Amino acid sequence: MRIILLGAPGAGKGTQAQFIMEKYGIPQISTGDMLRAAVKSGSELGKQAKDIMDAGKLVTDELVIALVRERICQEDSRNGFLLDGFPRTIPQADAMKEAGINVDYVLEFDVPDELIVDRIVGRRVHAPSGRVYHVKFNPPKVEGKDDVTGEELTTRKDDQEETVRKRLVEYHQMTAPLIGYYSKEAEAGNTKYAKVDGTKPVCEVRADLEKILG
Ligand SMILES: Nc1ncnc2c1ncn2[C@@H]1O[C@H](COP(=O)(O)OP(=O)(O)OP(=O)(O)OP(=O)(O)OP(=O)(O)OC[C@H]2O[C@@H](n3cnc4c(N)ncnc43)[C@H](O)[C@@H]2O)[C@@H](O)[C@H]1O
Repeated sequence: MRIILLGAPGAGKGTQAQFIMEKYGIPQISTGDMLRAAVKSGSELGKQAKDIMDAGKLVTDELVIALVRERICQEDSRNGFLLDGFPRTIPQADAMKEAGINVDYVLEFDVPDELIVDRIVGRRVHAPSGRVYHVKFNPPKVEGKDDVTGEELTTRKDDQEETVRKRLVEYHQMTAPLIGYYSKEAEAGNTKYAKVDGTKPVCEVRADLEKILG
């Protein structure tokens, strides 16, 4: 019902987020989507993240805490949710604690650092639809084209390999301690942890998730 997806950038969280959404009918709350949408439409609550997402840095904890707080207040609460990209720092995890939001599962998408850069530099997306591709690991039917609309695919500005390394460094510094954060909470019986082998093909990763959830 209420689960958190953890993992290094490019571990595959967003890909498996689409599957968990359809299989179990819980909404996907992705801070990356909401910010990129707020920037695209110039929405006051998020448009400020433009220059710093393109730089590969993290958004101020307060700005995403409020956007998540506003997004969770929209949905019907027992529909559940599927957090993808949040929490990303210890203060963001403490915000959910203070706000009385307990989770049922934490799913860790473990992937070696040696795959991270290649997964992200090879990523292409269809921005209007959110569809995600990889040149090698999950390619479109036609090169550079979107499978549904035929429009020329795009590469996100922060998917430049240099910005990726800035992101991978910042992930190890600010976001990786959430693995020990929520593993301690699982050991306290406040949630249920689960590590997932993110190196498998997407077919098997989606199978491993099915066995963990239901
Ligand atoms: N909470 C927050 N607090 C502060 N700032 C925030 C924030 N949230 C967002 N931001 C801001 O904006 C940016 C972060 O961007 P964000 O939108 O949060 O991350 P992505 O950029 O969405 O990165 P994940 O880190 O989400 O990658 P992914 O795990 O979803 O895997 P994916 O399926 O795409 O896969 C990677 C590529 O994977 C390929 N692939 C997928 N699965 C496999 C597989 N199984 N085998 C081989 N290749 C695979 C995928 O198809 C694709 O090609 C933040 O860094 C900051 O700038």
